[PDB]
Amino acid sequence: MDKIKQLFANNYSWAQRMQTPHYLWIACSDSRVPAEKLTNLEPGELFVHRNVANQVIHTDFNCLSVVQYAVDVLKIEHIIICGHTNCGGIHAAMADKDLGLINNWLLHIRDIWFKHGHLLGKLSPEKRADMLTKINVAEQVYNLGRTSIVKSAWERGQKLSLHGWVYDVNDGFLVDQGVMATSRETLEISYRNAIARLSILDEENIL
Amino acid sequence: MDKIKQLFANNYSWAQRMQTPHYLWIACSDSRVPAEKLTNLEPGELFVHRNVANQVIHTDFNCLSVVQYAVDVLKIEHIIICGHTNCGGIHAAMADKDLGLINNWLLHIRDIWFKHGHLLGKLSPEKRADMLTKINVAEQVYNLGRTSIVKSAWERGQKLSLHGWVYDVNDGFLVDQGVMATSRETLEISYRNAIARLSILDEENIL
Amino acid sequence: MDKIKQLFANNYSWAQRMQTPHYLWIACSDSRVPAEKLTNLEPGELFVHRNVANQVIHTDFNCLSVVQYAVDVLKIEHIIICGHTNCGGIHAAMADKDLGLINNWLLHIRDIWFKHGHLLGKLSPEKRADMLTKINVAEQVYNLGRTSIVKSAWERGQKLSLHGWVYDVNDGFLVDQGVMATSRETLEISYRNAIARLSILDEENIL
Amino acid sequence: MDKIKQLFANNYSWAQRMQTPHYLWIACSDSRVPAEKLTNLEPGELFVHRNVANQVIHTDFNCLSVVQYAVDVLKIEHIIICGHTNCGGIHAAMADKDLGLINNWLLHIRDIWFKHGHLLGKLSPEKRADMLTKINVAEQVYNLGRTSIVKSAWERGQKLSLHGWVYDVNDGFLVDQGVMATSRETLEISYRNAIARLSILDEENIL
Ligand SMILES: [Zn+2]
Ligand SMILES: [Zn+2]
Ligand SMILES: [Zn+2]
Ligand SMILES: [Zn+2]
Repeated sequence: MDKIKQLFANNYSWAQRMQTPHYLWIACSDSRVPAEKLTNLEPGELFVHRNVANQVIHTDFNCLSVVQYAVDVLKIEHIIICGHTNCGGIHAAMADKDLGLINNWLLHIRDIWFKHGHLLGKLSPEKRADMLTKINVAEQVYNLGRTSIVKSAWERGQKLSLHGWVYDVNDGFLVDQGVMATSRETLEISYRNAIARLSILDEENIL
Repeated sequence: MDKIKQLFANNYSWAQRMQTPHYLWIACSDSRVPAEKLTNLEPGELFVHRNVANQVIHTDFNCLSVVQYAVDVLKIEHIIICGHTNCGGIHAAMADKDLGLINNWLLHIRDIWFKHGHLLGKLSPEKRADMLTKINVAEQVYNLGRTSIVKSAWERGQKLSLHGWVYDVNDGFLVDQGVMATSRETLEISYRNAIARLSILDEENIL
Repeated sequence: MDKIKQLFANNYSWAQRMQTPHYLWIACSDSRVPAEKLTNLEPGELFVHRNVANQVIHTDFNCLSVVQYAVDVLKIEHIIICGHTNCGGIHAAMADKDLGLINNWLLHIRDIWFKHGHLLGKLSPEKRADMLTKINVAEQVYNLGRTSIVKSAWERGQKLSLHGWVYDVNDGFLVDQGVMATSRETLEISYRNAIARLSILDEENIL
Repeated sequence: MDKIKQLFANNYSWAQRMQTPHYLWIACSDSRVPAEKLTNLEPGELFVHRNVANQVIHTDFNCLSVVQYAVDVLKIEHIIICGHTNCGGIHAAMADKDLGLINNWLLHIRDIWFKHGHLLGKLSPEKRADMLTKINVAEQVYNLGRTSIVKSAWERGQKLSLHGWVYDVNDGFLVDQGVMATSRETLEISYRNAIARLSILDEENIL
């Protein structure tokens, strides 16, 4: 297109005007800011997977492959799941529409919604999407830590730390959601802790 | 870690010092330069999937979901598969090692290697990885265009163009690999054309 | 070896001595008793999918493909999920052994176990596996009924009914678990009732 | 409806009237004749996976899980892929109808058809489907044998043998397609020979 031509022009102008990976970054397909811009990391530091609503699905061959490769082959010692506010995937999950094949992918998010349905049901409707985004990140870290790949790494004494962050488009800050695991025991404790802290609602948003 | 602390410091300093998507960008997990930096695109323009060796696997629920969502729901009219030189996933595919679960993901690349085994067998060993990277991009575009999602979009007269590029880390330029499809007929012609053009070897690299 | 020679001898001897399918049968790979034997149906009546612990995982391309083909192309009007007692898959899921790749598959079952943990915990330890087998079937009918494929089949007025049964290996009697949907409303209602019924315990099953 | 009542009546009547598995059986969801009937094996001998057109897709979590569980946990020493003539899945794959989601599943079969297009093209049109059914089985044994699971089972000295058969619905006789591997070398050799043999055509099959 003229859109494709413009892109080739931008690329040429950009390029003209102008190592080991240490992190696996699992982000969302509709997040606007690259991991590299958020973290100000040196190119090559980041190994990056992006899927809709930044999920670690138990049986997703794509994401699991990336994880096994990062951990077993690349020897990466930090995996970060990063969510973000105003997440179109999360809003897509919460809407009552038949969107087609994507809805099947998003049913995992809806399972998370129902798992925390008491919490999300005590909360004013217009605030739920942000809560769900945050809880999602906690649950995906929990899923990551329960994979065979990560359990096995921990069991053979490999150094591996999982992290679960969210960034707000309003200020650019990475906010730690509380689930940080270096072992299965630290995974269970920090997960429980994080859900408990998340379940403390602001009094002005309670139904 | 001190690596995680440094990252939070970089993020804070960065953030302090500091819309509709029109493209689906399918890139590789080990590529260093973000789509946004390569294309100099406005944030929100890009919807991005990253997997190892930038594949569209026939039955990958992750990637297919992203594609169905982009096309059917977001109404994106351009899907770009971008490969890159010095691709660790491609080198991982070509190596003779048991790397574990990831090897299963990379068997699709090896199927592509064998499909073009005459071409790649006429070429000096040390040049094959770059050829395979380029051929990979052509084949993934072909795979994308053969998905039910894309066929159906074309058949109901939706505007949808597929693109297959590679960027070289040495100069930052996006190089078009020749497969550009707006229909099933343009997909077959440009695919054949592109393989034929790729199969013309430099005389100094021929065995 | 001789095992295989024997196999061919058995078959040669068996063979010497001697159509629209209407049901989709989803059953477990462990299951001893074939669907035809259970139902005394004629050859060709059954279209069969077998996986470990008879799952309809939201994002499993294999099973969803079977379901979409069955519903949209074969026009099958009845889908049956069939569990069984003494299910090795269920037993595998409840053990805390590292079994490797399959553990990731069985994590969906453990999610279900946790989901119904209060109920399952108030059962006798030697009855829990069979209770989970039954709960599993109810949950998989629920999952089947929330697929985009089934939902939109119902939405466009296609006649389609979902069933979830279990047979005891000891006696071979099919027992209906109570989740039976001809639409999304009847899925909700009968799933809610099915779980509610399973939650009324018979004293001899009580811890 | 009455269909289902009848089903339960059939079963009640059938039931009233009236263990280590050693084989993994991968077969087609269409297949009319159960594995036990084909082999006259005892209940519990067979661990069974059924999918459309009996595929071992490189990245299918469902089938790979079955295989890993069978090999690593059940310690099964024989894996059998069994195709059949008049295969609806094969026929679906060869038609150029848009069938929806399942077409993506069947694209792997079309890749195989293209791979052997010269051979298949010199056959009579009414023999091609059955020829592709046989080629499919050989290719799926090949795929099975290139899985990380099988390869590393062989690498660590585990006894494991792969088989690929086809039965004609007309007569029920299992016929070995010639790919039979007890190791990666014997996979290569017997796959090369199996295809070579299938390529020697009998004149009555010639166009
Ligand atoms: Zn998002
Ligand atoms: Zn790469
Ligand atoms: Zn079972
Ligand atoms: Zn078949």
